[PDB]
Amino acid sequence: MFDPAEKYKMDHRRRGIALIFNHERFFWHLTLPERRGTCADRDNLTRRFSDLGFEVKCFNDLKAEELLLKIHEVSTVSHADADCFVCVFLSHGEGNHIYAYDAKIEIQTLTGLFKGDKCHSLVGKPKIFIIQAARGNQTNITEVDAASVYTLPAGADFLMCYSVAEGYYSHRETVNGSWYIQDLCEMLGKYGSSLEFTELLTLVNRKVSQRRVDFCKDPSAIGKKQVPCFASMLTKKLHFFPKSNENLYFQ
Amino acid sequence: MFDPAEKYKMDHRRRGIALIFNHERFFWHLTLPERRGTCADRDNLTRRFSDLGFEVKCFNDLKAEELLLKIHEVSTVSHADADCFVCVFLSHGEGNHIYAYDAKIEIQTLTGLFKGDKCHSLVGKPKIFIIQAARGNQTNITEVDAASVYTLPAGADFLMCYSVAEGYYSHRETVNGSWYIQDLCEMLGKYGSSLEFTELLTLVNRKVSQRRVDFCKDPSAIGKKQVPCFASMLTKKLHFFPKSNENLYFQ
Ligand SMILES: Oc1cc(F)ccc1CNc1ncccc1-c1ncon1
Repeated sequence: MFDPAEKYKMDHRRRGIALIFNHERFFWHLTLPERRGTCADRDNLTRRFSDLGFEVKCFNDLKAEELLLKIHEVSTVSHADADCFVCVFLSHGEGNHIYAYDAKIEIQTLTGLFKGDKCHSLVGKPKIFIIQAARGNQTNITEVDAASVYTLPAGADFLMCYSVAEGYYSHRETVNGSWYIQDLCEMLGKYGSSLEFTELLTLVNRKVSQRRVDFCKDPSAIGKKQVPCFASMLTKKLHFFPKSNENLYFQ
Repeated sequence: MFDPAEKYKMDHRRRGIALIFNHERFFWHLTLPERRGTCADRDNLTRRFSDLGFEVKCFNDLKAEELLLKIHEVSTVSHADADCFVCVFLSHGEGNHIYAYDAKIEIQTLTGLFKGDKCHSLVGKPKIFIIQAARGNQTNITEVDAASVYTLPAGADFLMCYSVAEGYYSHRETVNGSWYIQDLCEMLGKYGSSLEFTELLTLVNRKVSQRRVDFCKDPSAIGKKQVPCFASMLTKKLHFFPKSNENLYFQ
């Protein structure tokens, strides 16, 4: 009885945790610029994921040790009564690495903690990473960084979501925030609770790709297009239909 | 007039070309094993893509020069009257590279030929690469290779499809062919003409991930799971609905 329209079971007591690691400033001796606007991204994400039933937990400018402890903590707690897990990185990156305040961390070792073997309570549930990271170039200006972070897959039932692909450029407005996150959050608002999540990510691909980069206040930022992507190792359709929270304990 | 259910326009005169580069043997001084079964993959793909309206063009054991000429030829011909383009690689690979008969070729330079700038007749149309490549390990046996090929994105309106992700293993039956292709072709048969293509690729992720690797005739092949993935830079829903070929010239 194989079913072409099979959906992840999204009828657990709680939706699950959304981690947001939010990096604005960095240790001097890394020579990485401030990410003015990242707080807009953090607040906009916090709102949109809250309205889909997520317990949102943000962390600002953690050092590598603090970050690994927080994410390892979340990996070893039980998700048995949760639909899924979301983890978001708003920082700089290079290749396999995201930047904490003080050093780079290997993306594989963060996704590794939620692989079937290591986190039994999430086996067969979606694990979604969203990554707004690129190379630190060094009122509301638009700053532009080169793509730097490999569009890695992870394991079964992971969905890796990337602001920007190889050869393209990632944009951050210093008040309104990152183009990717603005359009992700807009689509979550309008369509989170109806559309299959990859159909939604495809709309974000259209929205960001269609943003015009022909008439810019900085000449050198012209023709620097932005195309995001996602790498899906998902095995079923993924929906965030409103949960039935009437006369039930969801804490 | 922004539309959450927007579809690629798939109402051109012809569907388009499906290239299949099929590699069974290799130059001695590469020390890569025969890929016994690859011909089953080629024939099964040829059939399934034909039934979706593709002009299928296969090429066996091309040297690097012959391959680059054939794919460059196809890039510079007009696709103006075509829905889309498909290109399939059945070979060995490593990192950014696929193997021709005699040497490795950079995947980026093959996808590069169909980027908007370089191939005007395919701009805003889906460009779909399918890659059944892994590391040459060195009646119907199941041979098993380690994942080796980076799950790269390309540019806007590309869909990169990979047999296997980092840390997993790719399987080929020597008569029935590659697990990935068997399940891709089965799903194309049942659902090609109805399902959105990424929904279908997700079914292939389930089918291949669910294949059991616990009781194997070779002991050392046990616990070697296979998870494929796709990297979507698509901007719209993609369907291969049957084309209206009644009283119309489609050659
Ligand atoms: O997406 C990219 C973004 C860039 F800025 C540069 C290069 C790539 C494409 N490369 C990869 N894509 C997927 C998984 C792994 C890799 C990879 N590359 C080297 O080692 N592993």
